[PDB]
Amino acid sequence: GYIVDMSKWNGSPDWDTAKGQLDLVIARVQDGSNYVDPVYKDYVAAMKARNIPFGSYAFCRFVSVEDAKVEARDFWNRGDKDSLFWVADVEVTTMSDMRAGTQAFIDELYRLGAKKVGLYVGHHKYEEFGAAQIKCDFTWIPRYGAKPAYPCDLWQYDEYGQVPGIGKCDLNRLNGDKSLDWFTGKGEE
Repeated sequence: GYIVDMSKWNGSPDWDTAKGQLDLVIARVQDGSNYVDPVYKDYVAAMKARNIPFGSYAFCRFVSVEDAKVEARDFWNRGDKDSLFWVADVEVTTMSDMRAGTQAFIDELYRLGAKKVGLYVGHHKYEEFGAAQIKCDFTWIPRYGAKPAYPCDLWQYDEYGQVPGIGKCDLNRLNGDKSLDWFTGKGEE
């Protein structure tokens, strides 16, 4: 199976086919407060029916600490409560003190009831945004063709993956000290 992040850019998957291909999906809820991803709810319905494990992500656009809290509350309310975890996707310097904004976003998710929150940080932004200082459950970093130079529990390694039932797809692999069971809650022995 693959660990795939998905959004409206993935169109209309053949979920019965994608089922046998998927370990875990992370689907996009929003890009900032004012763009709601229009396929998210449909994707979640399809994955629940098929018992495809999923978490949720939001692309962050916050310009201050208090604005980060609003954006996080939008993410939580628009996202499905059966999400296995919730990811802040921080790639653009939308306010100077990105560590403060990011931590406020994360903290609002926890206050709202989120149990597991992750940080996806853009390439080259790990040190810029003070990711080492962020308090959250896991980190996720892209680097194509090569292992990231920074620690991460999830590594996005290909933006041009091809997965049966989905087509062109962002592919991820575990890369840290968390197992797949840590994410899905499954267990086998």
